[PDB]
This record gives sequence, structure tokens and C-alpha cells, in this order.
Amino acid sequence: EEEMKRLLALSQEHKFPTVPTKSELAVEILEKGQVRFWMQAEKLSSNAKVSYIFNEKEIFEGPKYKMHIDRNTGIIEMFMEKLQDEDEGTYTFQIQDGKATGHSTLVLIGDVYKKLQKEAEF
Repeated sequence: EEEMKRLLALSQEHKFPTVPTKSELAVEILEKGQVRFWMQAEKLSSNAKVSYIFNEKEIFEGPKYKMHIDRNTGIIEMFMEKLQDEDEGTYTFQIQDGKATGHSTLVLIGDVYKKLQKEAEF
């Protein structure tokens, strides 16, 4: 036990409607500037390459970034809090898996993020 923050990123498989593969990209938005990010795949070992693209640069875990990878179910989870309006940018997560792209564009910047935030949490 150490990563308690990881438990906050934990979420159950919910959004089902229309997906080709089982490599699903799930993002849930809270008004507190909270990104709920988790993805799952049907194949784990040597499968599903996820480009963690922020501002067209790949990011790694640190202060503002928190991301882990499960190998028992295939849950790759990331929990974003917030740093600064200047630091927050265009986050583009694309899972390149087979013939399907698990792409999610999530832009949080200044006034821009308050707009999308309130459309989820009103």
C-alpha cells in the first residue's frame, strides 16, 4: 500500500455503446478539474501502444501526472489533478491498437476547461 491516489483513478467498465476492439478509452469529467482516465484492452502483453500525448509531447508520471498500468485485467489508469492554467494544455491520448484508434482529446486550458466542465457538472 502506498498509491492511494491510484484508487481515485479506479473506475468500473461503464461506457459500452459502440466499440470495435476491447481497447476502450474512458474519460469522466468532474467540475473540480478532475480527469478520470482509465483504459482497458483485450490483449495485454505486447499489445496496445498508448501515446500519452500532451502538447504533442509524451509525458511521464511526476507531480501533476499520475499513471499506472494493470496487467491482470488490462486497466491503464491515469489521475490528473491540476497544476496551473499556464501548465494545463491539450491532452491527447491515442491508443494505437490494430486497426482501431483509442483516441481521446481532452483540452484543459484557462477558460476553455470551465466550459466543458460545466457541461458535464452543471
